[PDB]
Amino acid sequence: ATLDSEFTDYKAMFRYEAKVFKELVDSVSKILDEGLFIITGEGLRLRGMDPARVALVDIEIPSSSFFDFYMAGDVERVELGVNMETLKGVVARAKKGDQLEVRVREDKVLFIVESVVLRRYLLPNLEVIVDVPEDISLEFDATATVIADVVKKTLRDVELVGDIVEFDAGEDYLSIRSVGPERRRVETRLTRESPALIDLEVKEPATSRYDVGYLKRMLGVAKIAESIELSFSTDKPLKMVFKSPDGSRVTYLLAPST
Repeated sequence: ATLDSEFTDYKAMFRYEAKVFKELVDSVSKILDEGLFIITGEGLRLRGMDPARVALVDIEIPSSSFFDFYMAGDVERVELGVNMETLKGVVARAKKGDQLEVRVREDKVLFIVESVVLRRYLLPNLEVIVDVPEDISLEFDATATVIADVVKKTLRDVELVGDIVEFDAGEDYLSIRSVGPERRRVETRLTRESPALIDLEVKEPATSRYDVGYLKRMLGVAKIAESIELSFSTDKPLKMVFKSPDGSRVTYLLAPST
């Protein structure tokens, strides 16, 4: 027994901003149908690949980013398996200042959303298969921090004229461009004089192509961060990291079009 008198069969609980959680959920739903969240003393983590193994999403909310957070004493790790379409339903109404509370046991997951009304949901805790790529030294030849709205608008424009986007980094610039025969070719060239280019480090030149449809879906989460940290190498995966001011983090990995 604990000094808590409410919800004493649950193994973990947290409280968080429902609107930010809705944005984190949506970011995952672009990649995964079902996700396995893990709750530990460090906070909340999810990582998984889509079925084609072409894209990955990784969510981290440090325990210090939560309004409240605790785990039962006999437990180091608590899994939360959930379908992302169902979870969007739970937090669909969310506005600024609405709080979400989540309590987790092995067989069930309680969600309480404080919105216009108090919404309560009780979900089964799903068994979810996690697939992740092999853990190796991923080397990135090129890294750039860019204002996220500029990347999103670039991808919008590229998609007008083709379905592949090329990232071209030289020593002192980053070019994002459409390819293929439709005209005019769209090109956003950033240099260290561009306000949009916060930082650029290029170890070696890198040129890679990616599915713009997929990247566009990924940039849906741009409204959680002012800037995006991009990393890539020639004919290797692009990594994109969105760092929220509250400390939560969304990372994506996207395999190249070859």
